[PDB]
Amino acid sequence: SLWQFGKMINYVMGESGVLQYLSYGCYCGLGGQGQPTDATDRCCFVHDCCYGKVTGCDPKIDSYTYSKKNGDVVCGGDDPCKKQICECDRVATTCFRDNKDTYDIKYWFYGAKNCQEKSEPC
Amino acid sequence: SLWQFGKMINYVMGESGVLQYLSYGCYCGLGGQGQPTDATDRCCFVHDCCYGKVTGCDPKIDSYTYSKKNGDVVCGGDDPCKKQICECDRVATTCFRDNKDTYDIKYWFYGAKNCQEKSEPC
Ligand SMILES: *CC(=O)c1ccc(Br)cc1
Ligand SMILES: *CC(=O)c1ccc(Br)cc1
Repeated sequence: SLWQFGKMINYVMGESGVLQYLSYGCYCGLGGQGQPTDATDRCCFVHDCCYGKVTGCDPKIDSYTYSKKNGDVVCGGDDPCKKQICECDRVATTCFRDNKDTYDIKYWFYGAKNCQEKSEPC
Repeated sequence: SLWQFGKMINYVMGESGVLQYLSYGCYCGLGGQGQPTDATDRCCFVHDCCYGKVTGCDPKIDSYTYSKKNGDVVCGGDDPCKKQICECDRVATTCFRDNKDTYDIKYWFYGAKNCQEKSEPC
């Protein structure tokens, strides 16, 4: 669920994590349109394409199973649909950490009026 | 500034405050249009009309002065324009706490395609 994705972002990125990633560029948030702005916005484009392959369960409200091992997050459980949602969430938090050196404040709370070009294929 | 409105919401409502209130209904977010959905969404409509009466400084990017006394938020400083922006943010925080009994998960991360009716005037 989105409550679990928020707890995962603060463990990997620090105390101000959720406020820094809730709205950035043309793709960071639920849904999106147009073309990506930089490397950080591209991590969120891949996350939307991953949620689109899920059939039978809901990514906003359904709960999955996970554990923490000395800094490393690992997915578990026995339902195939719920485990698929946990893997989409784990891969995006590692992409945010690898690209921290190019994050730019001119793109935080950007707007939809600047995302009006022909949309990029998955 | 918008960074200050987020930190004030986490002090009054608790740890999961920013994830619950910065994306909800037709007006809690950037670029509002249409008709308010419920009581919590109407607290955000009144806050948008309050910002429109400020004529010599910018609500999105300019920083103000504030502190705490007996558990309540208090606004300060030596510039009248900046103090007016602080007062709009404090009143909205009290409206969220007074209406908590009626919050609904159906309106959390609501899509923009559901808000295309004519807009209610201030
Ligand atoms: C899918 C994605 O990138 C994303 C980013 C932030 C939040 Br909150 C929800 C989803
Ligand atoms: C004025 C108001 O309620 C509001 C809420 C969210 C965001 Br982002 C901006 C403004």
